[PDB]
Amino acid sequence: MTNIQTQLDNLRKTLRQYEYEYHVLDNPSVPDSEYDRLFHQLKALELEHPEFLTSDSPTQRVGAKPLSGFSQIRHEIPMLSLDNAFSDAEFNAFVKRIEDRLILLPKPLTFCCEPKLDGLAVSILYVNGELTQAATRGDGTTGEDITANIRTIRNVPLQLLTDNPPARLEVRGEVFMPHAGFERLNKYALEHNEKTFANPRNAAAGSLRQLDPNITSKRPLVLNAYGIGIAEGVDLPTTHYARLQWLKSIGIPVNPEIRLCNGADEVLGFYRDIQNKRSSLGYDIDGTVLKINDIALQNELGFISKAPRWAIAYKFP
Amino acid sequence: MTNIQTQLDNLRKTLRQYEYEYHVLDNPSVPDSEYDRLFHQLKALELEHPEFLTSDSPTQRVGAKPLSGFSQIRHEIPMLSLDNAFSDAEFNAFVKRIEDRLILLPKPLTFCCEPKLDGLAVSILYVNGELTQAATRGDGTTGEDITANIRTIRNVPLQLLTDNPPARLEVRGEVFMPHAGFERLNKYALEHNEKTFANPRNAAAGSLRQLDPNITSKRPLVLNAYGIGIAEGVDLPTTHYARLQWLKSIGIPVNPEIRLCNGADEVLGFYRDIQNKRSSLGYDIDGTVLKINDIALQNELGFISKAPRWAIAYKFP
Ligand SMILES: Cc1ccc(Cn2cc(C(N)=O)ccc2=O)c(C)c1
Ligand SMILES: Cc1ccc(Cn2cc(C(N)=O)ccc2=O)c(C)c1
Ligand SMILES: Cc1ccc2cc(C(N)=O)cc(O)c2n1
Ligand SMILES: Cc1ccc2cc(C(N)=O)cc(O)c2n1
Repeated sequence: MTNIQTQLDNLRKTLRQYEYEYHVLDNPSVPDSEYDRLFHQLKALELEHPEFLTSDSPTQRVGAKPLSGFSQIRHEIPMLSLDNAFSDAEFNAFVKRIEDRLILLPKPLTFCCEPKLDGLAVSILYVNGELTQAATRGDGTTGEDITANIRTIRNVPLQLLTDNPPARLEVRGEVFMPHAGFERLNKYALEHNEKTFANPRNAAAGSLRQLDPNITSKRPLVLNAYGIGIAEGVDLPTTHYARLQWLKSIGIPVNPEIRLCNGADEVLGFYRDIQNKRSSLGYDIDGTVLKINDIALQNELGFISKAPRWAIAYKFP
Repeated sequence: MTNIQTQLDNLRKTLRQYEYEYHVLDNPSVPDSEYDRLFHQLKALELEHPEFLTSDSPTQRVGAKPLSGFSQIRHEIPMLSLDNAFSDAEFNAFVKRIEDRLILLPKPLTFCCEPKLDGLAVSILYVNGELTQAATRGDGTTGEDITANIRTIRNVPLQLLTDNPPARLEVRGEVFMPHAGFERLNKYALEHNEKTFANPRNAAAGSLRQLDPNITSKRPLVLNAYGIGIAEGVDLPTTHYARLQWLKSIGIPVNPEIRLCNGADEVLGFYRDIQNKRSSLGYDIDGTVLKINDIALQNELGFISKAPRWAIAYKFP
């Protein structure tokens, strides 16, 4: 035991807890000036005692050397994409088909509803609570290694807030750029004879394709997790909403507008509410993502790949 | 000009025309004994004058040397798979969703209906009317090279019956084994202390995985084309049924039970008719494949990959 090691462990625990409050809860217990006091005190002490430096310390988000290119990662579980609807009647048909296809339809058919973020889908692996790798969705089978870029994201924890993390946990989420950060970036880009971005999605896509993490760190990117891939050494909740509350509870950022609706009429009320809130959110959205809440009914319904919307195989009983 | 070359060109034209009559029309103009008289007369003359041997001659279906393994082929256009339904109401919802999603719905919504063959999906490329390559569907992006095995199939033409073939034409179809051939194969397999097959689909899958084409040729496999991939140097028909009639007209085998139905009620009549014919067809079927006939409405509806049946993105207008 040494005073320095004890000092470094205390600083790291305190900074991680403040980052959770500020980023995931949006309720910081201390001023930003206090968070920075502790942060650069930790950065100073680590440099004075390099033997006690850890790769997952709050001060190690930026890889000091750029990459040459991105490697290819084949996902163990395929990253899915969503099918779409453009009207209340088309949504009501998607529901009616599910009611007919399900063996047993529950009294209230519960849906977990959320705004559809206009971002980029990513997969982030935590091995024993430590961020080891991150990849883009790509084609759903193969993506690109973006580990160094994802580590730079301020609301992405380098380690999970839990004393008993899963052996392996893969978080799937959207990386986007809020309106305020996009406006700063363009003001800076135009007043430095640099490339301006048409919209925040192009700004987010361009930031994640940077080979130098030092640039990526100066791009105000944000993550909101929507789902889990690999999950080993854990009993995941049996409803989709409970899984998102569980990710939130172990340090993962999730969207605050997520609600549970019973049946198509309540789901349509959510779509209308989110449509009227569009101008006030502070980030871009394309619509609403509506899922069946019960995980057993999801497993029963399954997935499609790669099938036309103009053909169906009516199978014999 | 030589008499032998003229003799070989006449034999090849006559045999190809008889194969079309026997396999695609099911109306041979001559007895099987007559077809064989000309076939082994051609085989004899080619061996006596090896300089006039062609790789696409009716006598060159079997590669005399086995393969070591199968190479991988990435399809230029992705090979799709079908979504499914299990009831009249689930089928009626799939239709109702299309009616809501289409910008303009025509007076009769016409469907091209056919029995769902219990076979294996293959892609076959014809370059200037000559069979050059063939592959399995695989995952829809990558498949395996099965050229040597597909050439052995009696109803698969080695050259298209047309004086003006497309520059490149890719035929997509099902390879299956009819009941009569499956019964012979098992009688032979059991009376030779060899492996018997549980059903004709496993018999068909096992035949196409043979590295030696000499074995594959003794397996009574059959093709029925369901669609086109690549098509260069041709104006394809604007309805799906007309494309299948066009493939039939240039020497490609297609299923004889294909019909056009207007609306869901006529389509349900087709499903019931095919369900009652199941015991009489002479090959195995899983249900019926129902497609939108108009190719412009297909292009408008598009395809999905890889999306869950339990989620939908309701997009904003
Ligand atoms: C100088 C400085 C420090 C920190 C922040 C924002 N912030 C605040 C906290 C906090 N209050 O617990 C935690 C993490 C974090 O990133 C800004 C904008 C500027
Ligand atoms: C000996 C022999 C020859 C041919 C056939 C079958 N068949 C017949 C014709 C034909 N009639 O025009 C064309 C091709 C073909 O494969 C069998 C079963 C037996
Ligand atoms: C399964 C899946 C895939 C992509 C998604 C993307 C979003 C999104 N763009 O917000 C939300 C979801 O719930 C998603 N869910
Ligand atoms: C697009 C596509 C893909 C696979 C198919 C398979 C079959 C079949 N198994 O008969 C029929 C079709 O019309 C198909 N159509």
